[PDB]
Amino acid sequence: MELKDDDFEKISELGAGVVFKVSHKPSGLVMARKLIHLEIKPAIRNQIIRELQVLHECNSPYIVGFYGAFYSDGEISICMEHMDGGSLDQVLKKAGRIPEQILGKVSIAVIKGLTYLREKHKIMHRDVKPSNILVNSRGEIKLCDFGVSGQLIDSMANSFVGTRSYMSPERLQGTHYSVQSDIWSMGLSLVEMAVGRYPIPPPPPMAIFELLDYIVNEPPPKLPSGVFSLEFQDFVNKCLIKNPAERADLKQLMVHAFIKRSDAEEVDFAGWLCSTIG
Ligand SMILES: CNS(=O)(=O)Nc1nccc(Cc2c(C)c3ccc(Oc4ncccn4)cc3oc2=O)c1F
Ligand SMILES: Nc1ncnc2c1ncn2[C@@H]1O[C@H](COP(=O)(O)OP(=O)(O)NP(=O)(O)O)[C@@H](O)[C@H]1O
Ligand SMILES: [Cl-]
Ligand SMILES: [Cl-]
Ligand SMILES: [Cl-]
Ligand SMILES: [Cl-]
Ligand SMILES: [Cl-]
Ligand SMILES: [Mg+2]
Repeated sequence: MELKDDDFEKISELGAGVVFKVSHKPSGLVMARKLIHLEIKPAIRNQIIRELQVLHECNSPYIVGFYGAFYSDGEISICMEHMDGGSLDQVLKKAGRIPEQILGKVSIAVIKGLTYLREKHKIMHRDVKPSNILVNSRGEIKLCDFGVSGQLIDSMANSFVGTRSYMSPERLQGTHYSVQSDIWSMGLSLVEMAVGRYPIPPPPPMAIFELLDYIVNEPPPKLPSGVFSLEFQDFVNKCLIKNPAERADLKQLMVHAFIKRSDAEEVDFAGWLCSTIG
């Protein structure tokens, strides 16, 4: 859309991991602006930008909108649709835990967005988790921050950073990345949002490396025994099977009992959202 740092103006801050809510003055648009700082050769930087341009060709109700990416002052700027609901990670804070009928809708949203990305663009997400699922007051649930640029992925070296990991056992044992890996993350995210806390380990903090080792060695987490329907339980369990061959695939999940039910349920998500978030 041709954006430059002069066009913009900060309204507020939305969070970091940093992202501002900005006004794009020349067009009137309100956008979310992510700044990524990288100490990198100018040459690869331009390649990231070049590669982000693919986002202009994404068009799914399950995928956050993209306005453009550019470089300025040692910052990569990625400009996006502003989601006034924030991430399910933020929502999870305010709510303590998210009800399984809401998670049913989330699951459908995620499953659809993954399948759209994989089929129309042959790309995997690579980073499915509560903070990358965004919601808004129209009740929409959308995926964000997927691995669109191979250079950006390589430059960020995300596998070793942060306190939680949603990486799969195969990948941590040298397997190529595939869709089955995003399924594990979604299952892992669903359990986190259902019980109110990152499920690894089951209930001194683990640093990233003990965590990763735990993931490849210990049995997968599961939902507690009475609070949740058996259909939800089984769904999450099919997502968290350590052997990717055995783990369910998108087609299978899409016809699972839990999803067929959830798809039928009348949930007023925007309503629940706004009387949980404000
Ligand atoms: C943790 N996973 S990893 O594979 O190790 N590291 C990475 N994983 C995923 C992804 C990335 C890199 C990456 C990021 C962070 C990104 C952020 C916003 C964005 O804009 C946007 N706009 C609208 C809708 C959806 N996105 C596009 C983006 O493209 C990318 O390739 C990893 F670096
Ligand atoms: N388009 C958006 N609209 C509204 N809020 C957003 C948007 N994008 C990101 N955010 C918020 O900004 C915060 C930080 O985003 P981010 O920079 O990707 O770190 P993170 O994904 O939350 N954790 P990490 O992936 O480890 O850096 C998140 O908690 C989001 O809720
Ligand atoms: Cl760096
Ligand atoms: Cl974290
Ligand atoms: Cl695959
Ligand atoms: Cl049941
Ligand atoms: Cl709704
Ligand atoms: Mg994110």
